[PDB]
Amino acid sequence: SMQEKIMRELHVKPSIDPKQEIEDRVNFLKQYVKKTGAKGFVLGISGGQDSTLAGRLAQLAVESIREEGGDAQFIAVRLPHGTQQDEDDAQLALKFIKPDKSWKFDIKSTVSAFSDQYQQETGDQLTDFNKGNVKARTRMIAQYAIGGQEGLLVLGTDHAAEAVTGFFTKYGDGGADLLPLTGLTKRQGRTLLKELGAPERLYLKEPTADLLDEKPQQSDETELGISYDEIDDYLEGKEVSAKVSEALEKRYSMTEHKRQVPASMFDDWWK
Amino acid sequence: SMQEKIMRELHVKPSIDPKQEIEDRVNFLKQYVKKTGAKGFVLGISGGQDSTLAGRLAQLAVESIREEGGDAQFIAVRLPHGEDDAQLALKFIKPDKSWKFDIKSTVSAFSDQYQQETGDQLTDFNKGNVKARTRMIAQYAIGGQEGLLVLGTDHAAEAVTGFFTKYGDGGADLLPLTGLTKRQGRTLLKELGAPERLYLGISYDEIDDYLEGKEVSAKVSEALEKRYSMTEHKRQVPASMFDDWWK
Ligand SMILES: Nc1ncnc2c1ncn2[C@@H]1O[C@H](COP(=O)(O)CP(=O)(O)OP(=O)(O)O)[C@@H](O)[C@H]1O
Ligand SMILES: [Mg+2]
Ligand SMILES: [Mg+2]
Ligand SMILES: [Mg+2]
Repeated sequence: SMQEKIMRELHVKPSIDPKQEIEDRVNFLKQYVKKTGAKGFVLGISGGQDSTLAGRLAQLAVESIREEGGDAQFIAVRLPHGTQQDEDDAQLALKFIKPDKSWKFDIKSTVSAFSDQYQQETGDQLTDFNKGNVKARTRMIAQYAIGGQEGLLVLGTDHAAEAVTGFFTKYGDGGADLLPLTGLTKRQGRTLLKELGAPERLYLKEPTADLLDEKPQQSDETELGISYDEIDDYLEGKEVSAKVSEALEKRYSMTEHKRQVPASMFDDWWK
Repeated sequence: SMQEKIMRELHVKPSIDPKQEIEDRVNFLKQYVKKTGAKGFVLGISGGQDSTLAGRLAQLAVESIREEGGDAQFIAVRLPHGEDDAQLALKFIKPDKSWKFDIKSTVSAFSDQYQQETGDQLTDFNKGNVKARTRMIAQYAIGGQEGLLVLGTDHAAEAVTGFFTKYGDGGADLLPLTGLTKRQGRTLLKELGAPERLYLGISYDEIDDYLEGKEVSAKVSEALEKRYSMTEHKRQVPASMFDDWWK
């Protein structure tokens, strides 16, 4: 079935061993930074589930490297666009992650400069949506700037529950050097957070990209028209209603370009 | 050999037929844009060989679609930071639309913000990557606003050394130049009737020799094969524990 195919392609496991998943992912982070010779990692901490989990894994990874005699550091960075509605949750996340370094970069001035320039050049005002993507892509630039200046790798937060819908910004939050959450469903991510002892609030808030000026904190589920419980059931191979299968398989097919490098005439995935 | 593996992985042909390459690459653009149902393409025009070639192919592609009764447009955009060659490229490409977006104010806002937030000045090298990534945002902003696909200028001679900014000029939706070495691209521009001025630690001709399957000194192949290995991350999606190419 297509469900089984998508499951394989996204590396999802119907049932997991929380402790073992954490070791595998921390071990991957260690192996990768060791191979590349990088000084550590950098990641934007939004206060949301995904960055909280990836962030804690990163801190654990560098603490493990130092413990064994190596050198590594993790820079957690707040990337608010002006005043962030849920800054308090981002602070709670930082409190849990306990990163080596806690930095901050307000992207508003950069996004405003770009937005003002766009209107000046074209006479058109960016739609709230397109301006939102400028925000997501500016956060990418900020993390890579810190990464290039400090010699760190940029961590990405993509996972199966996001990959299946393609709900992320190409070259924005989708742009990163390595991904510790690949294959995890949304509920499985929560399970790892539980194993890591995160404060319940960090995994009970509605997932949101929060990129719109006119509709801040817009939930993923509202925009997608499907819940994470349905998405996770589908990914974990459970028996789901036909409506869920049709919806997800349609989105997966349409967003394949987001999961592949740029298309060339030698590729067949787009035909 | 490693040279054969790389040659194969980058889709390089030792010998090419200029006219058919143009036909195949124009047909690729047409086929992809129709499949996705997009309204056309957008590409930053720098005045350099690569963007001049990709741009002309893009324009030929949209004119062909319209000739066959479809709807398509190509937006060529200048992305200066704060020119004659670019102007010349535009005169040759003859795009449906000619836009411009000065990235200066954006990069400056970012640079000043970085300094005030970290107390550190953005070095020249890192600021350069910011400029490249800002051009990416600019092209994608236009693409998102106008329903257009972002074209990339990547080719074999550029891919092998991985010398391009990840998520900068490396960020695009489709690549019409894949597989071509630097001189083959030059050959295509020549066949397209482009003026000489437009198509004219290691040299490009040396790199093209390696890619096209010619004999090269150890120092060369050694360096190129190592450069390739260390920049593989630029030719793949973000690395996960399920990947092995980085090992
Ligand atoms: N305001 C912000 N501050 C810092 N980083 C941010 C940010 N908004 C987005 N990011 C970065 O972009 C990534 C993607 O964001 P999201 O898609 O919303 C997942 P999340 O926000 O981390 O958990 P979530 O599903 O609870 O929303 C985040 O994990 C984070 O690295
Ligand atoms: Mg996300
Ligand atoms: Mg979020
Ligand atoms: Mg300092």
